[PDB]
Amino acid sequence: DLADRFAELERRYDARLGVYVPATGTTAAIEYRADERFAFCSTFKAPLVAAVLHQNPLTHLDKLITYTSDDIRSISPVAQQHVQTGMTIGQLCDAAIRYSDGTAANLLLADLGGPGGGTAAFTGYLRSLGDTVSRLDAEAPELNRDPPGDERDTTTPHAIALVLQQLVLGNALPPDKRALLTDWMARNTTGAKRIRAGFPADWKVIDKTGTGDYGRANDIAVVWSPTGVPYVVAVMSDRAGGGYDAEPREALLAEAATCVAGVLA
Repeated sequence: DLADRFAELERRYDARLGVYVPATGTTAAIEYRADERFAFCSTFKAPLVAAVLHQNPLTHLDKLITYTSDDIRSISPVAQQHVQTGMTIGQLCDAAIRYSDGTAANLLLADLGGPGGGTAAFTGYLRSLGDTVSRLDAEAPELNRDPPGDERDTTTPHAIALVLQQLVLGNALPPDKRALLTDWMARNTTGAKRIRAGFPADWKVIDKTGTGDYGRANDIAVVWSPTGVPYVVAVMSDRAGGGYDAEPREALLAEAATCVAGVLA
């Protein structure tokens, strides 16, 4: 009856909702529109940081990147304050994850190198983790703005969940680089009203949000039960029926997470 409750959420919030929680040794996968495409929005920033960590030695985190005011695009709570000084790769990773900083993301994409300002290389990184579905095609902010139906800049709840599973719980990264990525997601400042809000306080939650036009609101998380049992949770939503100006509904994400927690308890 989990499906009926996710469907009732779609009607309550006038939204399309996508959910995936991978199977574990004791629980079945939870899936709802898990194979439908949704815009990444900022959720891509979490595997982006993984890609940067993966392709360089740790000493690369201290390499300083300089940029100008013309480089500052989209939401940039952090980068604007370090134009004069530049920011290291490590600081950029911190900003991209914990504050969803779009200029930081663009600079990290450029750091991956190659055509499309790093987007082809980013998609290549996802392929190395077995994700054949997702693709990133534009940088911030254009990537939040593709029309419904465009496959560009999309993933599926299923695909992004399996990526996050390998990065945080699996062996995609060595322990030291894995801990840095985990720690930035643990100290995220943007997801209090989403997956975190849907889980009781005694469950640990690390996450990365995404927000966009056409009422787009996403959150991808790893959670741990009060006795330390981990699950990966991907929730994505949009409201295409309202057109470009449709409002994202964070509450819908929090309610879907509560339905999930009830099944995981």
